[PDB]
Amino acid sequence: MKASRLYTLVLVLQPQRVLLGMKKRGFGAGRWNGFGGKVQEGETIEDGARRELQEESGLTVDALHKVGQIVFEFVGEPELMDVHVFCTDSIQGTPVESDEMRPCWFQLDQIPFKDMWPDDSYWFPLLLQKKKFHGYFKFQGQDTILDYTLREVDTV
Ligand SMILES: Nc1[nH]c(=O)nc2c1ncn2[C@H]1C[C@H](O)[C@@H](COP(=O)(O)OP(=O)(O)OP(=O)(O)O)O1
Ligand code: NA
Ligand code: NA
Ligand code: NA
Repeated sequence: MKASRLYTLVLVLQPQRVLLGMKKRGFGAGRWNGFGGKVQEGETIEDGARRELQEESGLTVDALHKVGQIVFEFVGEPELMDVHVFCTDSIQGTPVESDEMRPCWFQLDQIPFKDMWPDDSYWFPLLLQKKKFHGYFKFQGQDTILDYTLREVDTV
């Protein structure tokens, strides 16, 4: 198999809205995503998720709930991205725009799927139904899925 690198992804999901961040600069600018990044040496995955949420958005949370895991493979990249997906409904501060990321709330009947990673159209709906999931997606570039698997699970 390939080697994998650990990443986190955090969805701030409230009863009627979700907070996403727009990538502001460079290639892939204009895409909305949850918050997250690479797990660092020595921290648990959940603590890495909390850290990235705070570094990227300004928000803190006491805890997160793990809701899924998704492996991404990109043609021409030998390393897989192993993305651990968390939610929370409970926040206590305001999101902050940076030079790299603009946060915005979306109502849950206005989820901006066409401007999100294409895989989100498949797994986001499960997250909204309080389901847990495991997924895998192989991409050619940023837009085209060549192969994928997705399964609801009882335990992540
Ligand atoms: N296909 C996809 N679908 C999705 O919903 N999120 C994806 C995705 N592919 C990547 N991501 C998320 C995972 C993770 O939160 C982020 C990628 O991590 P980054 O490159 O942002 O890591 P870092 O912030 O550690 O890197 P730097 O800021 O460049 O140091 O994008
Ligand atoms: Na980051
Ligand atoms: Na990082
Ligand atoms: Na990031």
